[PDB]
Amino acid sequence: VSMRDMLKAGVHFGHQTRYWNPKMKPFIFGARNKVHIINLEKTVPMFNEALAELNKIASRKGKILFVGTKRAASEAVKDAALSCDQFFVNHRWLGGMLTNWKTVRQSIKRLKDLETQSQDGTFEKLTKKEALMRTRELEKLENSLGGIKDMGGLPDALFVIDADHEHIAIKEANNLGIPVFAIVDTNSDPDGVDFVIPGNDDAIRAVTLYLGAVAATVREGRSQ
RNA sequence: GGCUGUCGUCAGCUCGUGUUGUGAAAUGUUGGGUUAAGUCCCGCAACGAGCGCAACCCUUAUCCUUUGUUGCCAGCGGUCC
Ligand SMILES: [Mg+2]
Ligand SMILES: [Mg+2]
Ligand SMILES: [Mg+2]
Ligand SMILES: [Mg+2]
Ligand SMILES: [Mg+2]
Ligand SMILES: [Mg+2]
Ligand SMILES: [Mg+2]
Repeated sequence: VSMRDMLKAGVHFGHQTRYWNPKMKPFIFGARNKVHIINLEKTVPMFNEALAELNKIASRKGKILFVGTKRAASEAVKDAALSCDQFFVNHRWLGGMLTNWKTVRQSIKRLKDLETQSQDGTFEKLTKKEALMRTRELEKLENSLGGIKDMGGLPDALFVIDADHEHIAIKEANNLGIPVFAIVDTNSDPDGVDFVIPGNDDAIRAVTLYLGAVAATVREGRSQ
């Protein structure tokens, strides 16, 4: 990753001056047109060492999950995870899915049974009414937790989009002592994240840049 | 003990795990619509489940098939009708 490629995607952009969190005053260079400018000369070493640690953990054989739930950012997250042989969540984060795994992991078995009944020819016999409920059940259990169906246990790292919009997952992971790599704007709380990567996180270009970089480094680490 | 009346055939009453609070407790069960209904859809630090609601039970209203006595008489023969 290079500084010019970062500035080309709008990473320099931040948020307004009246919405800034003073916990990351150090990661701000200046302000123009009543908008903060992120000191990206801090961003480059952070991003590089974060990628190094991510691919090291990939070589350490630790499954990972990609967390992004924005309405205009789901496809990038799901594709970056899918073409990485890893896991993803792109809808509402079902609260407690980590700390309360014992009661959500059977929703996985329910989804699997429903999908076998779907693509096995079972949805023909019954009296043409409950198939509607079954189809909606497939739809909802696919949208909610259909991206971790083959998770098979707790993860070993988490990648987070919009630390503000995704703080419940951050607390859930912090409970379990699992490292978190998150993207933070200038209105974010960097307390729960041990590997902090500053940068704009409302533009599609920067988000897909980060996702491509992390997918590439994870494939590198698996190539070991 | 067993059995019964009533609020009231009113739509309510709880639990496991998770989270919040020093704590009694809270969330779930709140919010927008909608229904006879905690009935259903959407959103949601909650995810699921149980007793209730509804369905399964009896009878009535339409048609179909089988059997015709002690029940019936449309088409034929006789009549004490
Ligand atoms: Mg406590
Ligand atoms: Mg109640
Ligand atoms: Mg309550
Ligand atoms: Mg409430
Ligand atoms: Mg309501
Ligand atoms: Mg109910
Ligand atoms: Mg009933």
